Amino acid sequence: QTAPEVLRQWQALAEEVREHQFRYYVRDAPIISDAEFDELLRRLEALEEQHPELRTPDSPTQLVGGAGFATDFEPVDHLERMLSLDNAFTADELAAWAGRIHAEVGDAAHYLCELRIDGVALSLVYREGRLTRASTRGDGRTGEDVTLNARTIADVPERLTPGDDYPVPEVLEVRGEVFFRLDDFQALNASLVEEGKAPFANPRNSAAGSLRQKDPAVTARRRLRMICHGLGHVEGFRPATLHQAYLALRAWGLPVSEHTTLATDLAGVRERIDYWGEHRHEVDHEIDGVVVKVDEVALQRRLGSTSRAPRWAIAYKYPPE
Ligand SMILES: Nc1ncnc2c1ncn2[C@@H]1O[C@H](COP(=O)(O)O)[C@@H](O)[C@H]1O
Repeated sequence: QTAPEVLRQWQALAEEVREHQFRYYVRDAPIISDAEFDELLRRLEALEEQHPELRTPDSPTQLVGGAGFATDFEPVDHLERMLSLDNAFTADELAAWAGRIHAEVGDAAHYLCELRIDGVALSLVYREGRLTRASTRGDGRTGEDVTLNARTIADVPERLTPGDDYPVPEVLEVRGEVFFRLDDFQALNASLVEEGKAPFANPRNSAAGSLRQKDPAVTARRRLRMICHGLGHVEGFRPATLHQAYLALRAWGLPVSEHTTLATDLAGVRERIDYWGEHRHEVDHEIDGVVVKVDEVALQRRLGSTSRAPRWAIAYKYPPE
């Protein structure tokens, strides 16, 4: 019946209530019944009556009953630099990129291979198994805040899944690409034209437009998808290598692509690149390349991290036509 418990009760309740507000007005997918949700609000209202100090303009009860859900794209910092990637359009370049690697830091290096989904970058900051910030790439130190928009992608869990093999990290910042599916892209386009709205020229643009909405509910109606493909700052998770990292991601419920393979040498990499050149079309989303990452985390550190690029990864891009 004192300030310590009073503050605690309210904050816990506010967050619980605000989230149910957001899951009902935004999303159109509430996890609790309206019967229940109404009880929670009552409690918060009760405590608010008991203590008027808590009544504020930013409280769900005092000034915002179903409002206060907008995205202003406020600049926000990235915990770790989110760099872009060097590209390779010819085999010589790939070989050349992979000369430095095994000119220096020799052999222990395995090369993880992944598909290159040409979508929109997204950086999610997970704090204590909770999603607190979602941001765009921007310049690679600072991005735009799309917390609310990003909270609606079906593929992004709001909370990490606790697991024994992989304990939930304290601060997990994971990068990814938000994209459509080809079929869904067309459907959305036809929806827009029914509304007398201009359709999008390609899925990336659609990807992007759908994500950057001032009103997050708009973003909820559209079937945006997300893969996780990298990690930034992390506390309480020192994954030995990047392939093992994906194991943890899956354990926590984060989306991971199933076309990633591990290649011991350049020959294995080459095989994948030749393979994906002929089977790129078969995938449900746009794939314009193959990203080859020197996988061992330790080796990544030993290798450079140049201005606006990493030295331990090369993106082989296929010719458009
Ligand atoms: N393994 C990956 N698969 C698909 N896309 C990736 C992967 N890694 C990085 N990306 C994205 O590709 C971009 C690098 O190409 P770019 O931004 O054009 O310089 C990154 O900034 C990410 O948005």
